[PDB]
Amino acid sequence: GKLNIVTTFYPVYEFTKQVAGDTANVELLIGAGTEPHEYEPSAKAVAKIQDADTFVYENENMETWVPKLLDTLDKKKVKTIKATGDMLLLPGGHHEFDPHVWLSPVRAIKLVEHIRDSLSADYPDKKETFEKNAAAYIEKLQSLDKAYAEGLSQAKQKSFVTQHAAFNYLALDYGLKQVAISGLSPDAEPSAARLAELTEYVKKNKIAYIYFEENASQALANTLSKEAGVKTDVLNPLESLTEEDTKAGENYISVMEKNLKALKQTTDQEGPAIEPEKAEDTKTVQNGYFEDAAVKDRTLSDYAGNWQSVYPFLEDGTFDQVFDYKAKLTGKMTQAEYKAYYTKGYQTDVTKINITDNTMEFVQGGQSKKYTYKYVGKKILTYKKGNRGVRFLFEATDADAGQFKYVQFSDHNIAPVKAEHFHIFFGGTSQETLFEEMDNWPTYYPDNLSGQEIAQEMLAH
Ligand SMILES: [Cl-]
Ligand SMILES: [Zn+2]
Ligand SMILES: [Zn+2]
Repeated sequence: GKLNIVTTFYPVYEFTKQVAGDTANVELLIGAGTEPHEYEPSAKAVAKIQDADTFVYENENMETWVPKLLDTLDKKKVKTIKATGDMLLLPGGHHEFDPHVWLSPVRAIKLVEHIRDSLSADYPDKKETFEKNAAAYIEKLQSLDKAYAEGLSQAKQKSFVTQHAAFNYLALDYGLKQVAISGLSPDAEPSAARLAELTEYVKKNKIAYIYFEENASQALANTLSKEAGVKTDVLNPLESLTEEDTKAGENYISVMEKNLKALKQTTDQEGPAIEPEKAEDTKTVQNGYFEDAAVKDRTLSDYAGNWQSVYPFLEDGTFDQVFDYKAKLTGKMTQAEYKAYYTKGYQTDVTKINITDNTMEFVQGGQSKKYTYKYVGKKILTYKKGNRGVRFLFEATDADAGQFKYVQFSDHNIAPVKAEHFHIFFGGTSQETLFEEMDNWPTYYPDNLSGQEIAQEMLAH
């Protein structure tokens, strides 16, 4: 009969139904009346998932209860699908990363593609149906992407204030700037103190709208207008669709069309950029802001382990999303320019480095050269930005060390601690010549990681 597919919340349900069509009965586990971020599965819910043919969830950074279920699910017959597939995430403002990729139409295409791919692998006899259904829905998503680009590319004012911070990927992919606001709910009146803070914030930044995940209550809208001097509207994160909206034919695409209209009320109006209510402090040791007194000698054992070059994962495309993000975050280089920059940086024929308390072993061409190393000191460099970094210096004790005679590690630390990754400068001339090297910095992560894991780790912090 039809596949019994259990999905978690609304966009996972919709995207899965679009791909599976009449091959499946697709169930929505989290009903519209429950906020998906707050959902916790009951024993009955877990049973329903365990007994399904296929279970689809969006991402462990959204359905934070899914990781604990997978250890047992992996032993049951149900085939699981993580909708985001190999999509890399950025940190949010428990879970490490912001899951809200489906509010970017171009990313929604990638989730639909991945659901197609996984269902096609899981049920090969239906692959032509999945592929056909997916392609037709992707056509509609492509038109949505075009509407987004056309409606946002000429934005005069790129920043928008949202009570639900679901729109950072939309912002990155279409040239806007999400400004999340805290301590607000569509159905609740703020405290006197919070309202005063909001009134000052609106005035300081000339904020025209506060956007909410659903319509603000009549009372809250009135209060924000008469006391805080700001209008309200809806930026719907498409996490829930009411039965009323379902029966009126609303869906992901129509919600996103409404979101575009709502955004443009802000983005097509002149005005100053809106600052976050509380400012960031990026001046940290790992970002290169530290005091001389905290810089300490280190031993080779901080770097002990087995380490793999990241260069093959640039070459094979695994890091293409990293360079896409960098371009969208800074605007300073294009994606291709960033990839070229990191090609020069990562290029090396040293595929692996094994490090002990006293030795380093360098693998080139499937053969290894191993030397004993002594610590020789450290060097604090200052960069254009005004931040600094510490190189920790080692020298091989073998006459035959060649290009590995001199070795310097950079790992964003300044004192004893186990490295999580490093950039390594090595040569056979002197330490001083390596201090001037700024273009090539072969980069290593633990051998126990996949390239995909390295790529996601690069975006963390
Ligand atoms: Cl780095
Ligand atoms: Zn959300
Ligand atoms: Zn680094």
